[PDB]
Amino acid sequence: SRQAEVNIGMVGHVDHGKTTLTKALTGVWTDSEELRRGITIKIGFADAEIRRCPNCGRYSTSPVCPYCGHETEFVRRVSFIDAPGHEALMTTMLAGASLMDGAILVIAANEPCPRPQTREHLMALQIIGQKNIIIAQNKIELVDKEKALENYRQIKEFIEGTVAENAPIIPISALHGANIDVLVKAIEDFIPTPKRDPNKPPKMLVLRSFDVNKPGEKLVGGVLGGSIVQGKLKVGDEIEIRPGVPYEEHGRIKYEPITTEIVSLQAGGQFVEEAYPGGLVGVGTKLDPYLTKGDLMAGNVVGKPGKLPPVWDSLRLEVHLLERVVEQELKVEPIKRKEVLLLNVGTARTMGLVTGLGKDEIEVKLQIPVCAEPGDRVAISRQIGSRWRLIGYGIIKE
Ligand SMILES: Nc1nc2c(ncn2[C@@H]2O[C@H](COP(=O)(O)OP(=O)(O)O)[C@@H](O)[C@H]2O)c(=O)[nH]1
Ligand SMILES: [Mg+2]
Ligand SMILES: [Zn+2]
Repeated sequence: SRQAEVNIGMVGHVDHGKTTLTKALTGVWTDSEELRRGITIKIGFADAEIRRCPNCGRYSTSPVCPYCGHETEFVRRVSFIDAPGHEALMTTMLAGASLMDGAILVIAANEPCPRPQTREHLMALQIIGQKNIIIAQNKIELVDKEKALENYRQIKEFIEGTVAENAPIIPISALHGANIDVLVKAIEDFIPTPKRDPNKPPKMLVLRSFDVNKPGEKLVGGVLGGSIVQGKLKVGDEIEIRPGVPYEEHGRIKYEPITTEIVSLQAGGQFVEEAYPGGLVGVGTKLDPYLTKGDLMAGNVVGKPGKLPPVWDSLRLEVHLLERVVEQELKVEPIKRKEVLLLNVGTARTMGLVTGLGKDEIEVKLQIPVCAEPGDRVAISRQIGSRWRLIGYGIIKE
């Protein structure tokens, strides 16, 4: 209903203005929000209600027109995905393209076009085939007219031949809220709500799981927080969760898919009877809180019984390594047998042991099983020194 209809990724080089623009659009100038941010994926969702003024016709994200003061009309709710660092957003796009319906590429007008990070974010969009792009030429008030036009030409040159070739370039000042109405209008024109088939099997990627019952009769079942990427969820629905609950058998860890029932659904800031793709959805269940407490189910996948992707203990991956540009160490060394990698697929995260090599392929034994479909994309990271670094992605093969 009134919940977010699309997730918009905020991309661009660090310091160019992604967070400032997100706050300008969501109207957040205070405050924490650090409770709906992912754990397996360093992601945060922030909703905004796009509205249009009947009087002057300009778009904004406020019930009160910033331009004439008139009350605006509701158009659509959207959600912006803004992440802390470069590495984070990159991993997020490669592992969960199903989480983004479009993207706003922020490029600071007072910076040398182009910079490595910007190049890598566009490379990520290219890989996942995300073409609903809008470019925000930020900090426009910091440059003169000549430099502004020149920067525009460089961006244009830069996007030619890419998934962003058809993107509009909108000059703005995210900090001062300049020309924001033109950008909001562009979100409606270039990031339309996709025509989704509401009857495809439902599938939600669990981002978080909690026990809402307070410190110290509403001993409420466990709650799952996540993204619906296909179909829809409805109160009363019977759902299965995979891989499920860990248990020990003969000294080793196994996982038992678990079935429960949806008792409540929160989306757009309120309880609803049905939830769909777009923004975060809080799923209240009948599960024993002890099972969801402390994000024990983060990374799991939710769907209707008998209609979930398979669970894998090991993966055969068609590997595509990145031609890395963002401290030297650009050259990505080939993956060797016995190497331990970090894999991200959907909202799931697990280390993996390379057990075999093939033509543009690797076999990997997973530390923690994952629920995914053949063909799904997996972000691959290698430990460089003391930190994990993204080096490419793999496609699950049977
Ligand atoms: N002058 C000016 N500074 C801006 C503008 N937009 C963002 N900034 C500033 O530039 C810095 C980087 O912005 P931030 O939003 O944190 O962007 P991020 O690092 O891409 O996510 C902050 O100090 C902002 O206040 C703008 O339009 N004009
Ligand atoms: Mg930021
Ligand atoms: Zn108005």
